[PDB]
Amino acid sequence: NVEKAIEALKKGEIILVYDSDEREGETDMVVASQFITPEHIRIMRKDAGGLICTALHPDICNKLGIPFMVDILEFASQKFKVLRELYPNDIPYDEKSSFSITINHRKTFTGITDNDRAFTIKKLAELVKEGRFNDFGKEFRSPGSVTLLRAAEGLVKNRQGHTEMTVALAELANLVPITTICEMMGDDGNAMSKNETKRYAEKHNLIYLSGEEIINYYL
Amino acid sequence: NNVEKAIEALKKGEIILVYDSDEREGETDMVVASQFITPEHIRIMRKDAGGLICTALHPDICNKLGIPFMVDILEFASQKFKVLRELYPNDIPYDEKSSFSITINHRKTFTGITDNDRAFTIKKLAELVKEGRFNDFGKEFRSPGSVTLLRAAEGLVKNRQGHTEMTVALAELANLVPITTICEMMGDDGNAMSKNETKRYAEKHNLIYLSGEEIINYY
Ligand SMILES: O=C(CO)[C@H](O)[C@H](O)COP(=O)(O)O
Ligand SMILES: O=C(CO)[C@H](O)[C@H](O)COP(=O)(O)O
Ligand SMILES: [Ca+2]
Ligand SMILES: [Ca+2]
Ligand SMILES: [Ca+2]
Ligand SMILES: [Ca+2]
Ligand SMILES: [Zn+2]
Ligand SMILES: [Zn+2]
Ligand SMILES: [Zn+2]
Repeated sequence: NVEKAIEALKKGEIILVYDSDEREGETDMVVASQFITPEHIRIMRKDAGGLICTALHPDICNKLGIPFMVDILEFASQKFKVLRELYPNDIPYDEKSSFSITINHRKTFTGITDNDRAFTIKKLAELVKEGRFNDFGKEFRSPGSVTLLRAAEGLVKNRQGHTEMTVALAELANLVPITTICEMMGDDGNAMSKNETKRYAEKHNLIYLSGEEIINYYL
Repeated sequence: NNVEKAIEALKKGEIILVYDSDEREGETDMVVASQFITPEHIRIMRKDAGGLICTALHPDICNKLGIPFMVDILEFASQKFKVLRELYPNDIPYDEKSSFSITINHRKTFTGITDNDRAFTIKKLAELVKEGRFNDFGKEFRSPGSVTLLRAAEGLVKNRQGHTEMTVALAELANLVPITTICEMMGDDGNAMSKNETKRYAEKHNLIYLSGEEIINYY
């Protein structure tokens, strides 16, 4: 299943990845960011509906200098003490947020259109693939509409969220280790269930992959 | 005229459409009074609008809570994370500054992103403020989260004419807690939904549709 999913990712397709019944119990739509299109963004906002985020391998975040948003807030809590009252001290370690900064490519206007978000994401993967790390600040601004996620060091070895799982899968496909993901939301107000997302994959002929499968394959 | 109608709509917990200006974003946001938000509103916003789902707060509220603009948090944090410095939004195309603030989740939510969780977070925020329980902010919410907050400018539309100020302006005029939840309406072509298509939506679902100038003048 993993290998089949790698083939789909290499073709610029969206695949579906479920984490686990024990964790978020959620399914994310996933694309290799280097192949993102305005169409992917439209399908994600319409059919998934969660936040559209772009996950980056730890090595990339270290080269760009991108930290966890929690670390940015903790440092800033010195001046803005409310950020201290909002500390996420009640979240299980395994679920600690992968949230990083938000950005827009400077060439975008409002930054929120499908065209703008696909451009912002595609230009970021372009910059990273080409190794023009220093051009990051020249080309992008923060805050913005595209949320970046920082994957854990050692990926699925230390954290098993969609952030790690999907980046691990892009690494395994020999692609730039950056993915764009969006949680699938249901009409009952909760996350779409595993059976409901498996059903969506069958209808739209997309690959449905199990998180444990990626984890086992990678490890 | 239509402003009064829009006010009556907001008081009834309904959604209204607010277009800013051709000379600004040229976008239309679906808007609801946060004290009246429901999971169904979140679902209509993500499926039929599609942009980010943000919650705008009157500056007075922000001051009582100590909530700063995100750019200020990043500016201060740039002392530790240099990349932030190089990500400054010094070239924002449509206005002098962003209304972006911190993101939050109520501590009682699970993943924070579901319709049920996002409505719970926003409504509880509106209730806490309505009850003047500001000292409970940190006790009930954490950051980062899936709900993005926006800080309206001091003096509302007197100093900034964004959807952030305009909607907070309307809520105030309606004698409601000055906190709104807004989502940009996106088009199938990849650009923001056109003034025309947003009009067709409003007429089809009988929602009050307003323009920026009308709200500003009325305020
Ligand atoms: O929080 C999220 C988006 O912002 C989603 O859960 C997304 O799948 C990435 O998070 P995680 O790695 O914890 O699964
Ligand atoms: O940035 C945004 C995300 O919520 C939208 O533009 C929203 O309408 C608020 O921004 P503004 O006050 O500039 O119109
Ligand atoms: Ca998560
Ligand atoms: Ca804006
Ligand atoms: Ca201005
Ligand atoms: Ca009608
Ligand atoms: Zn997840
Ligand atoms: Zn706007
Ligand atoms: Zn209708």
